[PDB]
Amino acid sequence: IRKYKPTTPGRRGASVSDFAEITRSTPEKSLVRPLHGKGGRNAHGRITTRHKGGGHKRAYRVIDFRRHDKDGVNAKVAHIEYDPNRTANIALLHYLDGEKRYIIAPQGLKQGDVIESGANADIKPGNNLPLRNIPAGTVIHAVELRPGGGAKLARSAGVSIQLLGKEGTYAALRMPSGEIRRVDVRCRATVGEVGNAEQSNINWGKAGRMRWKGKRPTVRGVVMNPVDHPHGGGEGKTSGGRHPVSPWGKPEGRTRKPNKPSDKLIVRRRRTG
RNA sequence: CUGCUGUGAAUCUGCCGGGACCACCCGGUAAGCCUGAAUACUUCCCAGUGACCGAUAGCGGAUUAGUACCGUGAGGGAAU
RNA sequence: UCUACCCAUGGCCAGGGUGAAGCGCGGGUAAGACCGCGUGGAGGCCCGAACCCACUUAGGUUGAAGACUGAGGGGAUGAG
RNA sequence: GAGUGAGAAUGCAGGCAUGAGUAGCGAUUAGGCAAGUGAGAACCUUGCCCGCCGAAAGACCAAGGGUUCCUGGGCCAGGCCAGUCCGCCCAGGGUGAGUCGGGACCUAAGGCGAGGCCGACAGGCGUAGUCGAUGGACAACGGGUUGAUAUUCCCGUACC
RNA sequence: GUGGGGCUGCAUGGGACCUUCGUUGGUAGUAGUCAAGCGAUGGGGUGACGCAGGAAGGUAGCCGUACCGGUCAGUGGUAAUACCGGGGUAAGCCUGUAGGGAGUCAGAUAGGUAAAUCCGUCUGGCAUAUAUCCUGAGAGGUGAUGCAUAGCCGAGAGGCGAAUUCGGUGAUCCUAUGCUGCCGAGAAAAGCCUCUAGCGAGGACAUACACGGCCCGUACCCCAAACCAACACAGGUGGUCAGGUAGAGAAUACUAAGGCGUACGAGUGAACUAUGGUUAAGGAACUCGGCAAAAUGCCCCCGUAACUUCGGGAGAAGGGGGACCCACAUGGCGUGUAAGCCUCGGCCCAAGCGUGAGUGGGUGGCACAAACCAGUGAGAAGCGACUGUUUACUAAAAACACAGGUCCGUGCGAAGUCGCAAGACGAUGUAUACGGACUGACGCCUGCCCGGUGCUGGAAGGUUAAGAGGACCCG
RNA sequence: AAUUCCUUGUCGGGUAAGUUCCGACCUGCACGAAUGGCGUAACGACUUCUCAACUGUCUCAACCAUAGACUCGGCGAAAUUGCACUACGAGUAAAGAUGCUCGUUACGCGCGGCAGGACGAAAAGACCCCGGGACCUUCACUACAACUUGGUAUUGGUGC
RNA sequence: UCUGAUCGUAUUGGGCCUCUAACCUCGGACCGUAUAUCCGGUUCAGGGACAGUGCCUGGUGGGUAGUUUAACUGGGGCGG
RNA sequence: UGUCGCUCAACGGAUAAAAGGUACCCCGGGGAUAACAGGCUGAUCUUCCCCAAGAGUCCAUAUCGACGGGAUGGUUUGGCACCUCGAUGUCGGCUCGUCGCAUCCUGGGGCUGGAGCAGGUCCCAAGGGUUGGGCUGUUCGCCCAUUAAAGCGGCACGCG
Repeated sequence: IRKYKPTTPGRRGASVSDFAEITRSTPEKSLVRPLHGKGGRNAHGRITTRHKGGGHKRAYRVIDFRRHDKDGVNAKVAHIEYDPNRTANIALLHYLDGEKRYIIAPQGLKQGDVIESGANADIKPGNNLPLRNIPAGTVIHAVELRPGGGAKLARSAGVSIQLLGKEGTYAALRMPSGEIRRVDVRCRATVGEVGNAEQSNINWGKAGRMRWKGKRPTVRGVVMNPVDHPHGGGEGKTSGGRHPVSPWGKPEGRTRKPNKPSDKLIVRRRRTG
C-alpha cells in the first residue's frame, strides 16, 4: 500500500499497490499469449454480463495450473512478474531442464529460492504435492477439484484453503468462504498462502481509475423506467416499491445450486452472519 | 379415426366395426405395396370471342415502363 | 452508412503555468521521526488555440439552414 | 343491359387565376477604369489600380463523385438578373508504374465455415481452414516536356 | 492376569554361492558413420509493440552575409558607402560520428511432441576492455564537367547564363520502437537469421552480357457551385505540408508564395428592424432577475484573510513599473571561426552573429501591456463532494454516474444472462473473485419494532395432485 | 426548511422602505437516520441574496455608419382565397354585425407606414367530456414462459 | 379351520445400504490428425441407477401476453 | 311432469371467470359538455335610498344611523350552458390609449354640534392633472419619501 498525497480531488483517498517483489517489468515473449477484451458479450454479441466496458488491453501470460510432470525436477524462481488478469503477482519458475513456466506465487516466495513439485517434496511455501502427502492442518492453495483437472480454488490474492482431516479417499478442505467441501485425495495443491495480500486495501481513488481496469458505470435500478427494471419510475425517489429484485424479476434469495445437484461433497455450506 | 407417453395379447369356437357398454345376429378381414380415367390449374404458345376499355379509361405500363425518380435498404413508383 | 454502446487497428491534442512521489545534498539525532534546499515532472491539476460540445443572449422563425449564424461560454493528457 | 346524370367529400389528376409584377435574389471581401470580342457587355477576355484569405478562402491526398479535365463549337433548357461566359449542351481527345496506393505476402476485431454438434422443419453455433487493413514485411530519387498524365513518359543516377 | 525359561513360524538391517551389473585384454580408430550445398509446411530466436516527459545532438526552414547581376523608381536628400533580385541541387553509393544496446568460449543435460551443433538450463574458464560487434541521426566526399536559377537578348519558341561562402536562429521533423520513470501493464502472423529431419551429385560465389517483371487504381474536384446536404444551400467531412514581422504561441494584427472579388445591380441622409460606434449629469433608480452591454484583462516585483481534508483557498483581495534615445557596454549570457594548447578528437577561444535584464541621465505625448489579443471581484446560504454524463430538434440540472460503504447470491463448464437446445459471456477469472440490490467522498453517526409482506432455515400436526389400491354399487 | 397550509408566523440583521435573503424560537397540518441524518475544505455556464467597480438597463433619449426596408432596371414565388363598387354609431340576431334596421359620415384610383377588427392565417384542440387504441402497474381475471414436486419410462443386481 | 400370536416359501409394494453393467463427466492419457481447448472413438479415473431428457401431475409465477375495469350525473371526478 | 340450484342487488340478468395509471400519450368526435371571454339572471357583491329605534349634556335627522323594507349597476364569488373544441392563446408588467362619473386634486355652492385656519356631509361639475421607490410573478396589499392629489371603474378582467 502506498497512499497518494491528496493533491487533486481524485487522488484524495487513493492508493496504489507498491508492486514490491517485481523482478521484471516485461513478461517473456514465449509465454505471453494474447487475449482481446470481449466486451461482456457472448457470440450473439449481446450484453450478457453487464458493466463490462473496454479496459486497457491485456496479454494473457499462460500460467499452467496442473504441473503434473517433472515433480522431481527442482525449480528456482527467477522473477516475480506482475500479471494483469490475475489478482496476483506471478512467479517465474526455471526448471533444471530450463523450461519456463508461471506460478501464482505464494507468500514468502523470495526470488531465487528452490521449490520442488511432486510427492517427495518438502512442505515449503510454494510447491506442489497431492493432498495425499500434505500434513493435515497446513495452509495450501490452488488445490483443484478433480484429479488432473488443474487449479480451481484459492487462486486469488492472499486467499488460501486450510486442509482439515483427510479420512481415506476424501480430504475435508475448508474454503476461503468457510464452506467445507470434500475433495478427493489424489488431487494436487500448492503449499503456501497466495501472495499480494496488500491489495483490497487499495482504494481506486477516482472514477475513471476503475475504468482503465475494465468496468463501466452501474446505473442502479430505481432511476430507470417501469419498462426497464422492476424498480421502475415513481414520482421522485422511489425506494423500489417492491421487494428487491434482479433486473429480470428474479427474487434476491437463494440462487445457490439447484436441488438434486452433485452436492455430496459439500458437507457444510458457508454462513450468513 | 389419428399423434406422443406407459402397459401390452390372441390366428378363425380368432380379431375389428354396426355412436357409452354387455349379450345374440349382421358386415368385414387391420397392423404390407402399387394403381389409370372422371377433377384442379395456366408462367408459355396458337386460334378466336366480347350489348369489354378507348389514352385521368384499359395492366403500374399504347410513347426508353417496373423505366426515370424516391429510399441506406426491404420497398414504393410515375408522365407523355 | 444517422445515433446508443462495445471490439480491432491507427492518428490528433499550438503555447504557457503549477511542482507530487522518488532521488541527491545540508541541518537534526543514537539512528531517527522530521525540517530547508536543488533536481524530477505526477495530475480524471491550471490558463488557453486546434478539436469536441452547446450555457446565456440577439437574430432567424413560408429561414441561408426540416435545428443554423454572430458575440460571449464549458472541456481541452483523458471516464478524451 | 347499365362503370347512367356532381357543387360541396380540408376529395383526386391536369390547367390557370388572387396575393403581385409584391417578397426575395442565399452573407460577415469591393470593386473601378481602359482596351478588346460581339447584334448585344456591371459580371466574359487582358492590363493597371483597389480590397479579401494567408493553420487558408494556398498546395497535396483519402472517401465519395463520374468525364465535371483539355481543345473546338453553341447560347430556344439551367445560372436566382444578362451573358459572347460557364461545373450547362454537343463533338473529338486525355488517365502510360518492377519501386507510388493496393492484390499476387501476412494476419486483428469480425465474417464465412469442410466435416461436426445441437435443432420438429427452416435453421443455431463452431473446429480445421480461408477471407478481412484501419496495422506488419517489401525495391526510386531529382529535373524536364504536353493542350490535358507523370516518383507512371524522358533525361541523369540507383536499388529489388 | 503377573514378569524370567523356551524350540519353531512370520517380520526387519547387513555381506556371500548363481544370475545380472561394473572393469580391462586381442580384435573391432575395421567391417561402421558424418564431412559440397538447398535446407523445412517442423523446433527456436527475432518481428513484438503502452502512456507520460525532459535533456543532448542534428537537420529542414528562416534571417543575415562575403560575392555576383542590376535600378535611378520625373519630389527635399541621396551614384553607389543606398536599394532590388540572386547567394541552388535529391535518392543512392562511401565513411561510421553523436547517441543507444550486447559479456564470450568450452563441457554437461533431453526440457523445446522425432532430431538437433540451435534455443533454454546448469557448471566452469578468460573477461569489465572506450576492445570488438550491432544499430545509427547528421557532417564530409561522391551522385553533380550534369540538372537548375537571378538576369540577358532579339523576338510564342529558342539560346546564353556570373557568383552558389560564411554565421545566426530554430523545429511538433530526425536519432527515436532509444532513454528515465509510471501503473492502467500495453495485437498476432508472414517476413529475417539459425537448428536439425529430409533432399543431394552436383552445387555455391564473383564478374560480364542478354533478358522477364503480372492485375487494378492513375484524368478532374477533394473543407467543395463536382462529396453528404431535394438547390450553384451561411451546415457537415479524416489525413499531409506550416513563409515573414511583431507575439509565449498553429492565438490575433498586417503580409509573402498562391488563390480569390463566389454570379442580381444602380441608387438614396424616410420611418422601423438587425449588427456596430459614442454620450453630458446620475449610476441598477431598469427588471421576474445587473439579462444585455460596459468594465477588468499581459509580464515582472511587492503583497496576501477567514477557513482547511495541510494539498489548497490564491492569479484571493489591493498596489507599483512598462514608450523612445543614450551611458555602464568593446560589460554579461549564448554560439563559435582564425590564431593557442593537449592527446568525423577534446578544451578554451580575439573577432563576428544574436539576445536579455537592471541601474542612471534625458526626451515627447492627453494617453507608454498605446491597435489586435487579453480573469470582473468579494461576503453569505441551499443542493450536489469533485473532473465527467444526460432529454440529436424548446429542459444540462439539485437528475445520472463516481470513488468509498453495507447486504444478498455464487464452490466453478458457478451464480447470472443470450439462445428451443448445444454453445457462448462471466473468465482463458476462482470468494481479497464475479453478479445483484441500495446508498453516494470525507467527518460524526446510523435508534426501536419480525405484527403485515418477502427471504432463509424446520417437519412434528392439520390440508392437498397424478400413480398404485378396487370393498360396496350398477349394466 | 428544495418539506410549514394557516403564514407576508414571531423576534433579530441588512435596506429610507425587505411577501425574497441570513441567524434563532418550536404550536414539525405532513423532518428524521444507508429510499440515508447532520455537517463539510475544494469544485459549479446550478439556485437565492448582499456589495465594490462599471456601464444607454434606466432617468430620457440623441446622433453616425452598414444590411434590408424606399426608388429605377432584370428574373420573380408563397401561405390564403364563397363573394364584392368590403364605412361608422346605437341597436337587432346562434346572445361580440362590412353586408340586417334606423340614422350619421364619406369624390374615384394609388403609394409608404401602424396593427384595433375581419371571432385574421397555420395546426379536423395538445386542456375538458364521450368512444377506441396504446403502453405501464398491481394481492383484477385467465393463461403461458421459466423454476420446482411426485409418479412412470430410459433403469439394473445385492443385502437388510 | 375360527375370536388371534407367529414364523419359513413365493408374489407384491415402501425405505435404507452398497456394488457396476445403463447413463453421466468441461477429469486425464492416446487415435482420426500434418495442423485441432470443436467433434467422434478407445482406455483409464470418477459419479451412478442418482441426475438429465420424455409423458403425467400439483405448486410458485406481472417474467410475459390477451383483455376487462358500469351508467345516471345541471361538464367530469368525490359522494349518493 | 313436479321441483331444486344465482345480493346474476349494476335486480330485462354483455362472460362460468376481470382492478388501476397515463403530464409519454395517441386517434375519431363534440361547443350535445367544462376551462378563458361574451350573453340571460342578480343569490352574493356594489352604489343608493324608504321607516326611525336609538348615540349625540337637551335635540332622531350637523354627523352616524340598528331592527325591517325597496332598488340601481353588472366590477366579486357565482347560477345557466346560448356562441366558439375542422383552435375565440392565460395572469401580471411594458407601450399606446379612448370612454363613464358613482370626483382623489383644482372649480361653484347648501347645511353644521361651522369662532378663525382646517374639517364633516350633501349638491353641481369630467377641462386638465392624478409621483417615484422597497418586497412580491404578483392583481391586491403593507411600507418609505413626497404631493394640490397620489381617483374609481369599463373597453375579450382594453391591448402578445
